[PDB]
Amino acid sequence: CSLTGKWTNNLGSIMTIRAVNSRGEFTGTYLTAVADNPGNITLSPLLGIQHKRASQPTFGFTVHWNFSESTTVFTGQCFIDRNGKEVLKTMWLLRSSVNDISYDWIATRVGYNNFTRL
Amino acid sequence: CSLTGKWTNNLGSIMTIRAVNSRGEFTGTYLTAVADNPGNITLSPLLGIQHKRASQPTFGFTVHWNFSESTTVFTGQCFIDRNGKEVLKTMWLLRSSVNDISYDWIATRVGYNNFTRL
Amino acid sequence: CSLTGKWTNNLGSIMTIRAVNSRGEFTGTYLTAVADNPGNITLSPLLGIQHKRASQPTFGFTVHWNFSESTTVFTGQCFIDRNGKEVLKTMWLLRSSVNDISYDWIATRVGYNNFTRL
Amino acid sequence: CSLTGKWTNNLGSIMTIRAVNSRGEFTGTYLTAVADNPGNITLSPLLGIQHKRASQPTFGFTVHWNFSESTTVFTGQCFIDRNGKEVLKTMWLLRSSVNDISYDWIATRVGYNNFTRL
Ligand SMILES: O=C(CCCC[C@@H]1SC[C@@H]2NC(=O)N[C@@H]21)Nc1ccc([N+](=O)[O-])cc1
Ligand SMILES: O=C(CCCC[C@@H]1SC[C@@H]2NC(=O)N[C@@H]21)Nc1ccc([N+](=O)[O-])cc1
Ligand SMILES: O=C(CCCC[C@@H]1SC[C@@H]2NC(=O)N[C@@H]21)Nc1ccc([N+](=O)[O-])cc1
Ligand SMILES: O=C(CCCC[C@@H]1SC[C@@H]2NC(=O)N[C@@H]21)Nc1ccc([N+](=O)[O-])cc1
Repeated sequence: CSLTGKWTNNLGSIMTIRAVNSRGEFTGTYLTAVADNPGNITLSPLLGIQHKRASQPTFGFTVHWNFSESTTVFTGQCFIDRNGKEVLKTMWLLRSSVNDISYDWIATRVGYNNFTRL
Repeated sequence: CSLTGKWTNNLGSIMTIRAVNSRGEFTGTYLTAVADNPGNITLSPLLGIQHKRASQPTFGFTVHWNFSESTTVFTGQCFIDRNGKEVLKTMWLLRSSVNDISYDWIATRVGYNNFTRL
Repeated sequence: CSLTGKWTNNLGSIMTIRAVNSRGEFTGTYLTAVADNPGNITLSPLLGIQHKRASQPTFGFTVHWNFSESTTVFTGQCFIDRNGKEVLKTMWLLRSSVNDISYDWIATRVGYNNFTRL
Repeated sequence: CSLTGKWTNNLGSIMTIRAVNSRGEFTGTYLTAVADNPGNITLSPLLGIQHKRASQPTFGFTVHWNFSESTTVFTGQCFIDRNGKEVLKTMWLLRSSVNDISYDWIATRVGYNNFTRL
């Protein structure tokens, strides 16, 4: 349950995460399989923090989409089953860019993602 | 709309964001006014990314609570009003640590926060 | 804290709730101040249930928009302050209609609303 | 994609929904497989509205838990695949009862559920 490594989710997206430092911080790269405009998809950086001591840590990360003005955050927990298989159970918020504060109500989508190791 | 500086929210929490780098990455600290167990609250680190080009950027950040096994992620947009006042409109997910995957359904809280500058 | 009566929220929307029955069921109407296409807004029906015994009951309701294929659900709690003023604190999910299951990930928005009496 | 009938979800919960009327309104009964205190689980009524014309309608419903002061709302869309199999793709908010308005921030959980016909 070090987030380091390569993962895929139920939508077919993949992400790679680099070494987790002593503070639990990590960087990585996210390839979404889906977007509002999938023709525009490019690789997008992520940055987050996990807990370090827990065997099944909670964590969060931000994805700065490099092809959109939007941002997504993911949070979840890494679980290990009887056979040692890891799953990241996550929920996310996807924030759209709107023109002014009077449109704020329409700007936040929610969903889930389950990730397993590639 | 650089997130650098000190901010307070509607619950009375305060966060301090350091320099935003050329990628839009930032670190800082978060002092929550509230918690499951407020007697345990300690200053906690945050790490996130904002968009750089946009005058009213979207952003995300993760708070690793230093007194809990939980994690929060925030995402939102920084708006500049006609008088130049900045407001962060955010939504958040708070992930609790549970014992095993059968409890995953109970583990994610959602809410909002509006921040203005200190 | 009977939801019967007229209420307004922070976005300026108004809803009117009819008699709450002995099960806590209620119907009413909802006039949203905002929409994807505000030129199309029409008064829309709502249907929900509140708890009956509690002085500060939790509740939920569904709004079937009469001008959209979307649906919103609201859930929250009615609080009575020390002066007897009632506030509904709510969160909502707004479900859009998409063409097929491959688009399901894009279809759910989240937000808040605070209501007070008219 | 009439919600009428018997359904189960990914957590093992079941629900039965009665006839949907001409306004799209329906009642039913929900048996959750999980709860904060599963020893207390009893059958709980639901009340909601679906859209009528759409082949793959959106909908919402409220579950008034009969063993808790909490309430859940579900919203989603009913999809039909090439072989005629129905799936309800839903997101939910679970509202807890808290003592006063200053605890409101902790009171709303979010998640998903996928339902198929029994
Ligand atoms: O499309 C985008 C950017 C890419 C988002 C991919 C999401 S992240 C949650 C989910 N999990 C995945 O692995 N991938 C999806 N942004 C966007 C979408 C819609 C709108 N809009 O205005 O409707 C604006 C920006
Ligand atoms: O209490 C905690 C850790 C601190 C969370 C503070 C939240 S972050 C969203 C909101 N905005 C703020 O400025 N402050 C609040 N975690 C926690 C809470 C509940 C449970 N639980 O099991 O119920 C477990 C851990
Ligand atoms: O616009 C709509 C229908 C009206 C929704 C009003 C929302 S209910 C939550 C909030 N509280 C209020 O009082 N009013 C707002 N639906 C819609 C919106 C966006 C999209 N979309 O595709 O982006 C599709 C349908
Ligand atoms: O436990 C409860 C009542 C039952 C909730 C069942 C949920 S509905 C979303 C999900 N889908 C299912 O089919 N079943 C689950 N309420 C509750 C839970 C936690 C707390 N709390 O304070 O932590 C208070 C009330």
